[PDB]
Amino acid sequence: WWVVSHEQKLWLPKGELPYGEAANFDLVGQRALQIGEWQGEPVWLVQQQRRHDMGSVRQVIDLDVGLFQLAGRGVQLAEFYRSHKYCGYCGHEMYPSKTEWAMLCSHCRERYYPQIAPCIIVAIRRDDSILLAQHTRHRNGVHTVLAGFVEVGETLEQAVAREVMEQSGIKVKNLRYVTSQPWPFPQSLMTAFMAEYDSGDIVIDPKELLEANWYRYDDLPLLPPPGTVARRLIEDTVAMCRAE
Amino acid sequence: MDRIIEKLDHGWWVVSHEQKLWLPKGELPYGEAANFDLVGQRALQIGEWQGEPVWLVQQQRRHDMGSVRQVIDLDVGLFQLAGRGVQLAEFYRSHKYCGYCGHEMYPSKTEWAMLCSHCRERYYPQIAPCIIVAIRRDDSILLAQHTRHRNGVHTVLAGFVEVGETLEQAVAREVMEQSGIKVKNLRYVTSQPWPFPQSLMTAFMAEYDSGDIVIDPKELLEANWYRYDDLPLLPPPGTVARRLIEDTVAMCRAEY
Ligand SMILES: [Zn+2]
Ligand SMILES: [Zn+2]
Repeated sequence: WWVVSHEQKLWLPKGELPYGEAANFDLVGQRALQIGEWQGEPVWLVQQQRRHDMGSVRQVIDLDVGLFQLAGRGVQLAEFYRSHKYCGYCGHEMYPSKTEWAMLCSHCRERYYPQIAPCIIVAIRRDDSILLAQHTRHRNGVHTVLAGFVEVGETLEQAVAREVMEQSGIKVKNLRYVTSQPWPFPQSLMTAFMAEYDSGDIVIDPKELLEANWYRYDDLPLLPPPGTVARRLIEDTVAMCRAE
Repeated sequence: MDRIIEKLDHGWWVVSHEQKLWLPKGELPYGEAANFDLVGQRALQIGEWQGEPVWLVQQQRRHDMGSVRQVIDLDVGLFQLAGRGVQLAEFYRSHKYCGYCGHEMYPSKTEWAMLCSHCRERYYPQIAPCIIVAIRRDDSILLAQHTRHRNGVHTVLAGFVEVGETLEQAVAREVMEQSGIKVKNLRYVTSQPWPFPQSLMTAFMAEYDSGDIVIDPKELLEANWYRYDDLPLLPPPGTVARRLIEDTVAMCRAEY
């Protein structure tokens, strides 16, 4: 597998992740780093830009989960190296380590390691209903649960409460951890919670959400596809709402 | 809040540099800026505690710069804010120049981020997810003594989460690598930001399933099962490690 990546995009001839060999992809004489293995065969990363067919990681989301994770990991690793061409501490140019995935500074002892951004996702239940919302940046017509990034100095539970307050203005109680899941393109670790309505009315921040409302277990809108963590949280919340 | 300290400013003062903070007499400064020679310095409000603002000052003092571990006896909420200041100061120092283009960066005033004057790129503080698990075998708890620090404290197992790994996978891999044990009934309990240097601890409880205790002499001196009511020296209150131990003990007390 050949993952040719640049500026958070990857080369996708015809929408396909390159597979086969370098002679047919103009990788002859270029540098490549083996980043993984899928179906018993190596997966390669090439830091090179292409005149046409460069594409985002979302386009290859329909692929095998192992292969999708590996392709996005390569994109993140190429972006990691791009993000630390210069050392943040002193400004001098850096170079990649030959022993581990990291950047070393030519001038000072400091170094960088790939960032995993911890984040939360939470389904809020109010009696017979669940809070679902559409996003302003991703106006795909799908109603889903709330999510956000964990900040320095807060717990996963504090991140949930803050993000719900910022995005919808609701106070929640009885947080319950369900599961967790690694997302490759932006590298991050999402943790899944369930929550119960405590108090407050829906006030949305338009710069994050297009709309939000309480939807009854017997009246659900367009939901995330089965197999996603968001849909699992919704299905577990709805099962409980139906049961109660 | 980002501004220069005046004459009438007061609160909690986190003066931090190179993973340390100023702890005169081992205490977290509290009071008027005039009493700490902070008037005229740049400070960032990083939170507030019981109605008083908590300020971050990026400054190295000649003396009494130590680890935030020394104020672990403060209230958890305040300790979290003290750790936030230390982590934020290290994050700002690490992003003086933009990694993508080399140009000087400036702090965002709407969020904890560094923005580039020349580029469109930005950076957010790096937080390393970690798992910590208390393993229970009937009326006993697994406690381990670290070779790296011979402090006599016995504690639970912990490790960094690897790339492309779930929290549950990390617990299974870390427990197997450290002790050679397989666990069952894994249950998440809580999380704690641990600024040593920038970890986010996720706390689990688990029960012994199978496997023999096989440890690395280079990393652990010993690992033994201790009965819930007869435990050895433990890590002090304020650590999520102690919370897992106490919650495990409480479960044993309820069942036995
Ligand atoms: Zn440097
Ligand atoms: Zn830049």
